[PDB]
Amino acid sequence: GLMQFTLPVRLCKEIELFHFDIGPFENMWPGIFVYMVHRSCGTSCFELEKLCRFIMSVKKNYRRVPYHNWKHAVTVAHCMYAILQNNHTLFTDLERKGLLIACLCHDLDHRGFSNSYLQKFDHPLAALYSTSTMEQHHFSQTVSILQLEGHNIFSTLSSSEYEQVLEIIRKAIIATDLALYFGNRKQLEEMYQTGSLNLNNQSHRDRVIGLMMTACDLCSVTKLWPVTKLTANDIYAEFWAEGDEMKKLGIQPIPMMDRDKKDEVPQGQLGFYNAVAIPCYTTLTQILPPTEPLLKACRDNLSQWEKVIRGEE
Ligand SMILES: COc1ccc(CN(Cc2nc3ccccc3c(=O)[nH]2)C(=O)Nc2ccc(C)cc2)cc1
Ligand SMILES: [Mg+2]
Ligand SMILES: [Zn+2]
Repeated sequence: GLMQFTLPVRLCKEIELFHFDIGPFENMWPGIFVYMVHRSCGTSCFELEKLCRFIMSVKKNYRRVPYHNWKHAVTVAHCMYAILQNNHTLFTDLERKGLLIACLCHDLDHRGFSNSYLQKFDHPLAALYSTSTMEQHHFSQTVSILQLEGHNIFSTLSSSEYEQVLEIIRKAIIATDLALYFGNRKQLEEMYQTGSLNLNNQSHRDRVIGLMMTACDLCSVTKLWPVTKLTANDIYAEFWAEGDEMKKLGIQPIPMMDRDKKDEVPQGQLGFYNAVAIPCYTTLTQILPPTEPLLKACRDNLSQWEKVIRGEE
């Protein structure tokens, strides 16, 4: 109860900034998450005995893939922490609790393959879940781990609060399906412009939380150039392995996943920043003004990719 987590000075200061990198020491990532839960939520939010056992079961159910791994889980939860801390009064006690856990769990048991590859392969999960295939799997795995003896970090919520938090986590994890992001952001764009956006409207909050999830999930592009550049290698390592597996099924992959088209990566990154990242953090900045540093960092990295193309690196 009187047992805080403390970080070294540099981490204690940098963890509050959006562009924080959690570092290469895996054994510090659980403590960093607990630290973020305590400052975001309270030292009372969760029984430390149960939280620590939940964290270690979640860690175990992430795989050793190049990008969709335990480091990504903690990276995405830190972005959510930074968003929640810079928007103190806009979120209920349940939402702060739910969303850090949703972020930690959002890619549970990822295999390093897209929903598309599962459908072309004809993977059992694609029969069980026809849309948002992996994302419905991630929420399933989350629920399973919550029901292991000693892992129910929500036990002390009331029956109705318990149902509200699981519902927040389900919508939050489904929203990480990038296919659903485009429509969600177009709707939020119209609602903000015509002036009908209303955060006391539950359907509206849902939409806003979904965009927050997309923004935390894409946060690779809001780091300092050397983190962004080195993370892009891990992402392409998964994508090119999936492209290889497509070729094995006798399907030419999209160039994004074809390791023979590495030359086209800089131009492919421009398309991604312009079609996905910039719009995401722009709409997010419009709704939650204090998330502007994410948009600023994203534009900086766009500019760095433009320099790669112009031969300057
Ligand atoms: C931040 O890290 C990242 C690393 C990789 C990626 C992969 N990526 C960029 C990309 N890279 C290529 C590479 C080679 C050849 C061709 C391409 C190509 O056409 N796309 C996308 O997601 N593109 C995209 C997706 C959706 C829309 C709507 C528009 C564009 C994205 C982000
Ligand atoms: Mg995912
Ligand atoms: Zn993710």
